[PDB]
Amino acid sequence: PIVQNIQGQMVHQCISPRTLNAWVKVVEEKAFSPEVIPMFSALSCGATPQDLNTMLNTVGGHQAAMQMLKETINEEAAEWDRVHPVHAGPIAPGQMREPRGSDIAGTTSTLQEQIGWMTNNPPIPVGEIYKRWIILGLNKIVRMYSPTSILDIRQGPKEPFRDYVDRFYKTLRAEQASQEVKNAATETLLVQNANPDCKTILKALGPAATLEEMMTACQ
Amino acid sequence: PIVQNIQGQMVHQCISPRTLNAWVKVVEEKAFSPEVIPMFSALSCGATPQDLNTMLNTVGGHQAAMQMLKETINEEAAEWDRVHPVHAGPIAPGQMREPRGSDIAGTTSTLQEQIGWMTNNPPIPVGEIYKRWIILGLNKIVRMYSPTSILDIRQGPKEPFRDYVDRFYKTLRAEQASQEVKNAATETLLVQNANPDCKTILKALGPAATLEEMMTACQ
Amino acid sequence: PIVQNIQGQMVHQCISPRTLNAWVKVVEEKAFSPEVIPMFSALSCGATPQDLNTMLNTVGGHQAAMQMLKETINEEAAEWDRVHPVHAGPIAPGQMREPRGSDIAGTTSTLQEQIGWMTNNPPIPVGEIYKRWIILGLNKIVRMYSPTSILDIRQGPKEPFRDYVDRFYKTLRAEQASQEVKNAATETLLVQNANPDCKTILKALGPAATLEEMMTACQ
Amino acid sequence: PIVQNIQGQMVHQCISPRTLNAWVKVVEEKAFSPEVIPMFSALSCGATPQDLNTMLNTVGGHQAAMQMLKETINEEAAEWDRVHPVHAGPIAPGQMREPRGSDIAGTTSTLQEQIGWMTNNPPIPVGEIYKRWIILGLNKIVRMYSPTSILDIRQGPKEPFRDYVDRFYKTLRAEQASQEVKNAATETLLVQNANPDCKTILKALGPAATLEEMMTACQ
Amino acid sequence: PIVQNIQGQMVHQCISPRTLNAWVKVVEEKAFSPEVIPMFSALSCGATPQDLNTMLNTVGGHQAAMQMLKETINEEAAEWDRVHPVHAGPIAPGQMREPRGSDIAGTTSTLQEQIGWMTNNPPIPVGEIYKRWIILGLNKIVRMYSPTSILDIRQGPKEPFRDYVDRFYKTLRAEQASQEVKNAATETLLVQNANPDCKTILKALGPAATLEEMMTACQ
Amino acid sequence: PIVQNIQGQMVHQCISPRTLNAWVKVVEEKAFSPEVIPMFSALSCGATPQDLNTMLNTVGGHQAAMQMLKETINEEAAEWDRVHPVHAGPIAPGQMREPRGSDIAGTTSTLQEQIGWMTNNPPIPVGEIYKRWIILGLNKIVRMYSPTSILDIRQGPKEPFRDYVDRFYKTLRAEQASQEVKNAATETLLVQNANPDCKTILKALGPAATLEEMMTACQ
Amino acid sequence: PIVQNIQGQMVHQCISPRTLNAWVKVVEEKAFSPEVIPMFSALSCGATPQDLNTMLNTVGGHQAAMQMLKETINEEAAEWDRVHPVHAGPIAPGQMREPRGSDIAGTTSTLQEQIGWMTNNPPIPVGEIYKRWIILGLNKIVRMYSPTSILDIRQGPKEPFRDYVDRFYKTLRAEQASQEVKNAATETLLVQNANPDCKTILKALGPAATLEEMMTACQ
Amino acid sequence: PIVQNIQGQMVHQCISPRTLNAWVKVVEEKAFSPEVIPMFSALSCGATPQDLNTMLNTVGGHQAAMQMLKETINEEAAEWDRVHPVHAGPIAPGQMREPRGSDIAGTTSTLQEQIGWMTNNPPIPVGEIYKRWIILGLNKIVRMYSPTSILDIRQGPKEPFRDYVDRFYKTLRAEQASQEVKNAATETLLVQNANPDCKTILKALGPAATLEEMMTACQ
Amino acid sequence: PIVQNIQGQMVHQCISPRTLNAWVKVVEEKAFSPEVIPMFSALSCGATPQDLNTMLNTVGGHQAAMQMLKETINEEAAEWDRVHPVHAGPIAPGQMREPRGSDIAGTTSTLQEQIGWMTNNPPIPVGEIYKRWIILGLNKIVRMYSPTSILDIRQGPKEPFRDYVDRFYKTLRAEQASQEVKNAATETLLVQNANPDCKTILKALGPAATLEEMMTACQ
Repeated sequence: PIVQNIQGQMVHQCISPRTLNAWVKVVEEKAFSPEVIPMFSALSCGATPQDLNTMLNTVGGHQAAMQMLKETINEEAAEWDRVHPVHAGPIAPGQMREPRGSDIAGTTSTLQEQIGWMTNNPPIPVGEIYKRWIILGLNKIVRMYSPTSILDIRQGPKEPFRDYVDRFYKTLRAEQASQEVKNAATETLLVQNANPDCKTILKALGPAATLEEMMTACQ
Repeated sequence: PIVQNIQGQMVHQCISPRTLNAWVKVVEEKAFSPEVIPMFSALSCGATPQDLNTMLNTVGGHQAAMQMLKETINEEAAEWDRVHPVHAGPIAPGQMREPRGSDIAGTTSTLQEQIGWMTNNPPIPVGEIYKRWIILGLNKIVRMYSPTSILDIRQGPKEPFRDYVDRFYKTLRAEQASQEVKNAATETLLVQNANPDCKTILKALGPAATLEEMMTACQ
Repeated sequence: PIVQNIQGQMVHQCISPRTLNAWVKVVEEKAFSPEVIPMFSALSCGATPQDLNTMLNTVGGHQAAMQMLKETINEEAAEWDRVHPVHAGPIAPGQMREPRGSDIAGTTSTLQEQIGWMTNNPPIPVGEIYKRWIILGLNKIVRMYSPTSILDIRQGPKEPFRDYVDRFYKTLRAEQASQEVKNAATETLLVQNANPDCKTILKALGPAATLEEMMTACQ
Repeated sequence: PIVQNIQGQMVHQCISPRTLNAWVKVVEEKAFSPEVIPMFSALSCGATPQDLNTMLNTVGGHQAAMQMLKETINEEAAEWDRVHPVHAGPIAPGQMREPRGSDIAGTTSTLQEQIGWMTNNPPIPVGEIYKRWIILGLNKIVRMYSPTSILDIRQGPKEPFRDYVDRFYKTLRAEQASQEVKNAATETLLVQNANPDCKTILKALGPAATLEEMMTACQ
Repeated sequence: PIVQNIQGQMVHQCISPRTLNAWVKVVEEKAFSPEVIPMFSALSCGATPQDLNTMLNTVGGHQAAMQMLKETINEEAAEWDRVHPVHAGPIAPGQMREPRGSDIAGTTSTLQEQIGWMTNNPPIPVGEIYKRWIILGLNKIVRMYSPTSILDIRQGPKEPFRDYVDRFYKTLRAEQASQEVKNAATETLLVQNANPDCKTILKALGPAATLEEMMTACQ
Repeated sequence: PIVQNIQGQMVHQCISPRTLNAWVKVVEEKAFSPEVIPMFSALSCGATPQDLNTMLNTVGGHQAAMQMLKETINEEAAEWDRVHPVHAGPIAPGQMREPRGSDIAGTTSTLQEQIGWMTNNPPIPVGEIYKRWIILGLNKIVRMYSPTSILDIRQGPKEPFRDYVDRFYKTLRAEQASQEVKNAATETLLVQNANPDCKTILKALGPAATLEEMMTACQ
Repeated sequence: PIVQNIQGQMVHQCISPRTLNAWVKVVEEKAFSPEVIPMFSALSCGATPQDLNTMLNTVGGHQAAMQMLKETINEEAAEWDRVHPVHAGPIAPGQMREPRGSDIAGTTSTLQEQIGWMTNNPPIPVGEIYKRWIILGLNKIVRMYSPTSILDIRQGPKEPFRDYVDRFYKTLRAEQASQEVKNAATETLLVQNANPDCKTILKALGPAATLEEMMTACQ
Repeated sequence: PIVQNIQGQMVHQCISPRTLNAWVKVVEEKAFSPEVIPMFSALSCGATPQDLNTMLNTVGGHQAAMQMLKETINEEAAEWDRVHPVHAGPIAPGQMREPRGSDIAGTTSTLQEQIGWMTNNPPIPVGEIYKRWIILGLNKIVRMYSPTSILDIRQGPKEPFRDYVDRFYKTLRAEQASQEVKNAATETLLVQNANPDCKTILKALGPAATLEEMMTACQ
Repeated sequence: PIVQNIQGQMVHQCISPRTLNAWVKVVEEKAFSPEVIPMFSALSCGATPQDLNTMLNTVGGHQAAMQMLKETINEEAAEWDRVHPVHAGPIAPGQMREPRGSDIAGTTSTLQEQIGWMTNNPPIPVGEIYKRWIILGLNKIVRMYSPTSILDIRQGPKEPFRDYVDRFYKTLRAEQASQEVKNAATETLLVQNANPDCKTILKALGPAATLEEMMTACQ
């Protein structure tokens, strides 16, 4: 990845064995839990598309999942070649060149072109545009690894209310719902899917109470 | 490997014990899975041919595999001595010298010659030419470690469709097929080798559907 | 070991606890496998003879093996005192001094003399001359730890041909044969010591075929 | 310990948690094997007497052994106060002061005095004088942890000759004999304490043969 | 001007008062002698077009000469806008922009654009393209300040031959003739325009003799 | 002035005695010639308004001229307080503050505020806004020091044409006319104010000829 | 010229106005005295051939002398193209190229080629080879500026002997005689060309006395 | 000269035009006054023998004086070849070499050898040994430029006593007498060569009074 | 002098030609005016005693004055050898040594000892102790160069009162009186030695008025 030294010149360093071993052991332990994506965004900090393709290629299993990631990048590369068309023929374009969809993806671009693109006065964040293509592709992977939906999450009879909300928001995080979708679930679905006793306890609280004073009610 | 310091002078550092222990423990755990090559390309970042020969020589087992790697490099060294012939006798060639096939391979070249070759204004990437000789040799190693072919990958009766595509593209990655070869398999071989029920479900989708909306069909 | 900083001045650093723990744990796991030597040459990168003697002295077991290493260095130190004789009496030799066989070995030389010898404009690689004395001594150690010779390596009846070549070149690497010795074994000993069936399959290939197309024949 | 930076100014760094954990785990695994001393000399590289006293004080067990180390340092501190007497009264000695036996040992000296003493143009190696007091004290510790003497090391009837020389020089290293003492043992004690068969094989070799051609004789 | 620091980053420094006072005092002493141009090329080393326009604007007199320099730059700026046309409309050209003829001349370009243009991986030498426009304009200025032509340079009767060749090549340097034009003058015009006596002395030398053995002839 | 170091941090240096002596000796030699302004813009490169007020205050004579410069800055400071009004009361504005007209002029601002204003991520060029106030004030000073107008510049009878164009554009530079004003003078006033003989020579050239081929005509 | 920074990287700096003004004012004061060459060798320290050609081109007068310098360089450039012939056609010579006689002279070589040539591991001192061509050419210039020969240097009747030896060795330095030529003059020409009185005083000293005890004799 | 940078590595810089112009203008103003030597020792601070020979070669006049300096160095070079003889033949002396008398003098040594000699751990101060040869040679030059001896320095009748002691010690400094020689002159020659009146005033002071209370006596 | 670099290590630089030429030209213009001492203290900032002796030795004239400076230093060196006696014999004093009176004066101390003495943790300011010996010696020199005493300073009849106080305090500064001595002169000698008219004007002011309201009274 590109790093900032003491001076501020964006020099290029190679990916460490610590970062390589960290990303591989996340996927081996947890397959495609929703917290893997937050981890990916942190291990690949300022990474070149050569370094971003290295982290995807070192994953051993989940080859059905990595084909969805490969088809999503090919959809975004074709979208980038449509929204950003070529101006004219490169008769006098210099050594630099406007990146296509296959140059941001690291397929038709060398390492020296990717280091230059990110260091331009007006930096072309090809390491950041390609990261949003993987993350949008990783959100589709973790959506099919969700074992259940939010409509099937109901509280057990001997299950405490802290374990039910733990299962409720773990399923809601797996379906990758938005803030507006999650706001409707915490006011119209969390109370109604509880046990009858706790549910009543929660209908007496009022129309909308925060979860800090809710869970304590059913302690 | 050569590293870039704060100034930008390509100084030479030695290979760390972290990088030495990382490459050895990859080969011990997974023998010659196709993800070992992506790992190799990452641990040997800007490595001199002395450092590239060190990583090949620290592998304990798989001496049948390392002899294929040794014969592939000797084929590429003889090819480099044919496509890049000697101009004339080195009467006044200076301290520098045009590298042969045995100097890129690190056999007849010292460490001081390899550091110089890579630091020349027009750098002679002898650490990168030799890396493509190992990677081309490593692709032949992982092709013979594939336990089965793509024609023998069929879906089981109780096997879910996510596990069948996991086995299908793990075998396809082991045979190291190209993008054109893999494009024919995902449109004429993935559907036809499934279970009858799922296969029908997939023939009703149309001529060519993406895998994101395919696997979900047979959920 | 001497390291190169950002400026290029060969400053002296101490051996890290990572490098100390790496070299000790190699010898504990594998005793004197032929890949230990390649590892030694990598952990002791630019090491002073004080640092090279530290790595030999931290090995707990194999005291029969370390006495062979001690007698080999004493043979090379006496050889260095014969091929490099003293010119005259050091009446005005300055603070520097031409190293003897016992100064390269780190016995009669201080640390400040060894740092100076390696930093001279014409560097006296006393850390590299002494490393070739250990490596020549380590090759004699791993030759007596070979459990069998190459004439006793024969293919089993149910043994696959990939496992036979794995055992053949592991024994050949343990005896430390040269390239000319190994070239005669791969054309006159590898085929003849196989199983009858495979051997025939290999006599029909021709006089000399490469191992990439050979092993596949007996797949 | 004092380290050398890029410029060459001997700045003071603190002992790392890696170096602290390395020295403690050596003593926990192997109690006082003779290879612990070589390890100590490597982990405490350029260490101040504050840092040298820290490594001795973090050892949990072997309090009988650490009292021998404490009494040996007190013997060397009293010896240093005799061989290096005070010149006169320090009426105008400046901020610096000639170190006593209790200032090299780190008992009556602060950290700022020990950093100064080592950085003087004529450096007073108080971190190196105190290290020879511990190492001389550690040699007395490992001499009493030797389980047997060299006169009780005899070859077993079914014991191979490689295992007998392994036991012979491990006991000889535990008694910390000199080179002249070890030269008499390898010519008058190694052969005579072997099995009768091997011993004869070794008397036919001649008066004095090297161990490389000896052990092979009794292979 | 842009300068190279210790690291190699092309930082921008301001023009020194030493460089400002040097260029002004050249023009005050010698008006437009042909050696002023060589001086200009040396004082403006790596100068931005803001810094190149500063050196032209600090010249007090010779406003007839500076209008020829202004009209020559306007001719080269219109030529640059013809040989380097605009590719298309700058809908998505980024912060950078292809320089026109009025941006290299420093008229329609800010200082931050000129520093960027010269620091691009493929540097656009706008400080060097504009310098060739001034130097081509300065050659037209010094051609009209020549007080005489080469056909009017004849040797005086009491004038020594060293002073005649001094006047001959000072006039030839003022007319800014090429190497092919000067080669015809030194073989067909230098001898024939001398005094009769010296001329004869030079016709006896042969067809073409070098000036080192010629001037000595007429000493 | 603020300077850029090797790292790129805009540190503050003091004005050198070389720069102080350079600016004073320009005004002493030439009073308010139009080339003084170009010099001022070069000596005050990246200067703080404290440093810009220092250069104006070290001028000994021309106190009638410096009062015009003081009244012009007070006009621009009142204009800046009108075009850039205060948003609201600074209840929570932090340590930084939006500069008024008297803070850019260096009257009500300290040195620490001016260094901060220029170093902000979005730098407030208070050293550059104040420089345009002096330069606009200096253009009014040099307009009243012009000894004659352009209508009184006529060619003398024995005056050569190179000296007439020297006097014509020195007067035109003193009146500070624009490019459109100077374009009308070089096509309708330069020819008509010459000597009759030269004028005719110039009417035969055509409607509009460049000065390079014009002055030569009247050589 | 190339300078060595703190790190040791041979960065390129421009020639200072101090060095430009120093070399010009030497030639203006003393025309071609023999001490100008020693000065030239000192002002042009590590100078590129672009910088060496700049110092020759800023000399105003002595155009007869600068044509001898131009013809001497053309003789050495043709000699360099004969003693260093081209090996073969540059089909694959890289970005670097073996310098011809016109590339060392700075005629057909750019600045970027000259900086590279001097920075090569085996540096091609093109700034030092070209300096010996100027210095050999400058020795021919100062030989023709000698006003008299050594045979015409005789002591005057009222001239003291210190002034005669001052005139004797100033003429001998102007003719650029070698050490063997000057050794014959100080033993067979210095005594015989003196005044009769002093000469006798010097014949009584003996065959060969040093000048320290000679001049004192004739005090 | 060799300079010490921020790190402490003795890099080589070239002699500045300021130092070159300073040493030349000392000799032009004052010919060989005794204060020129102190100046020389200060301008040539850490100078290489190439740089020391440059300062001697840029002196225009005094060629009788520079021949005494040349003969003194040749006497010291022959003395150095006698007191420091060659040990043996340089069969294996490395790149470094023990300097002769002609290598310290800068005649048979290159610049790269002189930089190395001074940077050796045990630095061979060839720039300091050669400086003592010039200074010993410069003391012989200034001894013959003394216009009078100390026996001819007598006080005039109207001359004040401050001007007589000014002339007395200027002549004593020109003859380069030692401290023991000058101690005898200030007690037996200063008083006796004064005017009768002052002399008496000084005989009444006593046997030996300091000059601070002496000159005041004759105020 | 010792300078502080960016890091803070007190490296040793040589005295510049600017500092050498500054100190010499002060003494040539003004002989021993009282402002020369303040200048000396500023040019010799952190100077070693080698550098302090260089500045005293480059003074051409005033050899009567420099002998007073030499005798004052010899008085202070003998005083330093009495107030700071030797403790005992230097049997084990190390490389460092307590400085005597002749080592601070730079007579019996090398440059390497003086750099060390000033860099000690407890720095021995030998460059500052020796500076107070010169300054105490320079105060005795400027006391004898005073042309008149304070009792002979009387106001002339047509002399204005500003010129009388200018002459009064220039003589008082030449006699180097203390603050208590100068306080008695400004209250009992300044008024009484004026002209009668002004004196009366000053007796009407009162007992003691400041000089700001005094000189104005006699305007």
